Amino acid sequence: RPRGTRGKGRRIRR
RNA sequence: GGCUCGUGUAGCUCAUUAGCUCCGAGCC
Repeated sequence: RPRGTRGKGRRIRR
């Protein structure tokens, strides 16, 4: 179950 | 100052494949 953004416009998956 | 990236023994919610919270570093 990933983490799409990381808050105020960041980018990761898992 | 901005742009991009880090699972960080990091946090939040719903069985998902994304969005929301903060902060650190490099490059231009």
